[PDB]
Amino acid sequence: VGQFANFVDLLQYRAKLQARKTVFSFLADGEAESAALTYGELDQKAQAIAAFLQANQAQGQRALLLYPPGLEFIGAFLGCLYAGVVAVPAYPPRPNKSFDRLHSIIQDAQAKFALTTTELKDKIADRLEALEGTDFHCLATDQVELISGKNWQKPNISGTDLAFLQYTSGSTGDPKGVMVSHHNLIHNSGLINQGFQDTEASMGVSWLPPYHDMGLIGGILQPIYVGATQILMPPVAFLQRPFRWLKAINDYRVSTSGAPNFAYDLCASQITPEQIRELDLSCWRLAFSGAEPIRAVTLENFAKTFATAGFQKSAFYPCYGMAETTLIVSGGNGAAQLPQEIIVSKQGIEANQVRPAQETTVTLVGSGEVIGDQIVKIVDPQALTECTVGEIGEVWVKGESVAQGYWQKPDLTQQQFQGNVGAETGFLRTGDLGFLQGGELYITGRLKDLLIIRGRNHYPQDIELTVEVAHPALRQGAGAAVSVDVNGEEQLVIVQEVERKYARKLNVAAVAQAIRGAIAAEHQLQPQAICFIKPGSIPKTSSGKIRRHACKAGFLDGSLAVVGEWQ
Ligand SMILES: CCCCCCCCCCCCCCCCCC(=O)OP(=O)(O)OC[C@H]1O[C@@H](n2cnc3c(N)ncnc32)[C@H](O)[C@@H]1O
Ligand SMILES: [Mg+2]
Repeated sequence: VGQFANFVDLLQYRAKLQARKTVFSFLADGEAESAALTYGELDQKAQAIAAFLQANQAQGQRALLLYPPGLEFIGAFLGCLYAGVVAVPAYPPRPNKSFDRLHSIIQDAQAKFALTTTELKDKIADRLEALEGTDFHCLATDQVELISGKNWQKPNISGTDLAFLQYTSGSTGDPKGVMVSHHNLIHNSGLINQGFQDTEASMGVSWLPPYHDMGLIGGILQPIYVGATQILMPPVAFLQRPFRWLKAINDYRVSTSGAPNFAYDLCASQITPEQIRELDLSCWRLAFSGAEPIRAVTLENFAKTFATAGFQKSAFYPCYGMAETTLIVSGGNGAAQLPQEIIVSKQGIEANQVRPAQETTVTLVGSGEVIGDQIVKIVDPQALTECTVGEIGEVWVKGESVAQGYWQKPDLTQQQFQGNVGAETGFLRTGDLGFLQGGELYITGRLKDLLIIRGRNHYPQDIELTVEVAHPALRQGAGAAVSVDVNGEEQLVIVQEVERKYARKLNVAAVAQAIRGAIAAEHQLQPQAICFIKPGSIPKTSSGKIRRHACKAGFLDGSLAVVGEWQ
């Protein structure tokens, strides 16, 4: 299997060798199975959709993929690879929402096609025509006869051929289209397997959105890469009842599942003890965490809440990666049993130094060891010189999982993908800050979001964590720490959601004072302003990631859903 150059060849081969084995089973509610596909049916479905796409002149073109989580998305995604169509997966349109985000992806990709379901086509086709013109083709793929796969013309695919555009979340700016080659997919899939060590016998469950990163390349392609079986549920199923993820792990004897850090909090907070007694997670061998800061307290609370259910803390698999690196860059615990943690000086971190306290401490979790034949260096993002050990800088990645660049963004591509340092060339600039320690990669934050106030560096996620716990009225996961210019000086500004139960009785003065005291004590900052906003109103990506630049923009233009303000 490791001699396959691309996923079309590999799926066709698994469709022959394991024709009758279920590849995906979808639980639409997160509990009851509602649909399934074998390797045989997945491949036949891909060819039928591919042939439909080729007849519709989509080969070489970009096509939006607009699907609910489910098996129609997967077929349509593999249909694009089979057909030679540059797939652009995206979150589907929702009722009552504008198509601004999707129109902007269509504009940036210069896509002439949207692949979707019959139900969605009937609701969105005429709106898409209004936005995109008669030339734009909205195609439904869920009623294609499987007989049509006989007309499929296999393209001559090489690894360097572009496979799909992976749009970034939009956390720090507008989603940029990452050009993922067929070879990026194969190479990274091998990276994921070198670290996960899954086999044909593995069993996975994933609730992650299938549209991007972990849920796509990890949740869809990796089961296929290794010949395994993957159970799938929609994200909303888990967010509404976190029990269902761990219950799925229990019922199917899942070996490999994972989620961002917040999902582990959600299980530990929302799953009752009697539910815990229903669980046997002794089979859960690899519990990966990525897409967000990995928090030591989060790991410990999960391991302690579910120890009686047989979850072992050594199952935790920290990992780091991005769209620009296809997916995984680093992972694992090395030779340690548990995720490696360091206790370092907090003020050193604010000074780009990793060292013990000589002053307060922060506990940092490693995001794993760099997998395989790739290279990671820590580079000063301004002087473009390599850091020595104990120094924090921008994480630079060189390797064959590094994507081809950004779609139709030659300037930014040259800037971010042609990283030179010392005698080195060809490095990807991740835009993440971090450092190497003990063979592991630690990530401290995003360069673009870094707060530089009063001569010191501050990580926004550290301050937001301080603001959330400062008062019961404030919603966890729904705040932003941003810096604004006050007469030529950067100053802290807080945009923070309040709980709905607290939105009618809110004491702005008292709550703001609680926030000021917590920031003063933990960070030695004084906020210029605290903006209290309605629950659900903070600008987020479709994936839920806070758009910190947009909170600052909305604070500066008065367009936030304000409920209170202190200044
Ligand atoms: C039966 C067999 C089944 C088998 C299933 C197989 C599953 C395998 C897939 C699991 C591998 C996921 C590897 C992690 C990628 C993250 C995605 C992403 O994050 O992609 P992206 O949208 O581009 O966001 C980019 C920005 O997210 C920030 N970030 C990411 N990881 C961070 C961290 N560990 N710590 C701190 N920050 C972090 C960071 O800032 C980054 O630059
Ligand atoms: Mg990014």
